[PDB]
Amino acid sequence: KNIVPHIFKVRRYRKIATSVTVYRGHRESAITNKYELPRPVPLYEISHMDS
Amino acid sequence: KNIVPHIFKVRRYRKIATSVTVYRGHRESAITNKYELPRPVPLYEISHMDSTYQCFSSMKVNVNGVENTFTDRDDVNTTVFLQPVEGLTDNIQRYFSQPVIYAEPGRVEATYRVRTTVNCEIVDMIARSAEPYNYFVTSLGDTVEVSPFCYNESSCSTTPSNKNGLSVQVVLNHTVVTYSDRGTSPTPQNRIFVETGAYTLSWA
Repeated sequence: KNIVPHIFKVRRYRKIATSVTVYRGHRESAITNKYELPRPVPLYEISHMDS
Repeated sequence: KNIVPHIFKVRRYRKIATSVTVYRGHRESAITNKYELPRPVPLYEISHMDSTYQCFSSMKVNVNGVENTFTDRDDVNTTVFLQPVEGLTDNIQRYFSQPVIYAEPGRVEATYRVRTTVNCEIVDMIARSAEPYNYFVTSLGDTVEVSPFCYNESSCSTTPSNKNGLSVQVVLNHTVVTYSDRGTSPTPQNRIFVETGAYTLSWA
């Protein structure tokens, strides 16, 4: 009874949105990073981009 | 054929910078915590800090965008006494710089406060390696893909640090203070250091 797991390839698409908020006082660095919320790719629009 | 994994000890150094911004409305609490970026140590000054083991430089000035000092208004090369703290673990005598949360004034401000602090962290841990001894892991959970045996009648390490996203440094007669809590006078032995993306590992 073979036990080698089935293997294959896959392609994944992701959408990431992020912001930067660093100007505290006069000007600061890395004061507060945004939520960096990721989102799924658009249906058939990313496919058009994939096309 | 023996299967007991090779065991040894390791010492790690880290630099952490964090800020507290809580004065929302008039005065708020825990409005927004900073990124709390952990960073490696500058080796040379760190070695001097390691040699002192009771005086590590504060006010780290370092960032990918532009090196900026983050501290409680201190200087880059001035040192503070590391605090040997207790803990519930028989594998660590943790060593702290600035072991307290940032100032957090919480005064009457429109947006928030801007108080910030850094922290030099010196830790001792235990590392386990497999039979081939080409890579190993630490008790703290951090993983590294380098051979524990290197530059000791063996290849793959030298004094100049150069590797793919990694550093390979060997120091002869380094003579680590070997006791941060109570400075000692040990032998000047060799040692090897690696600077990671966020910290620095060290072992004999």
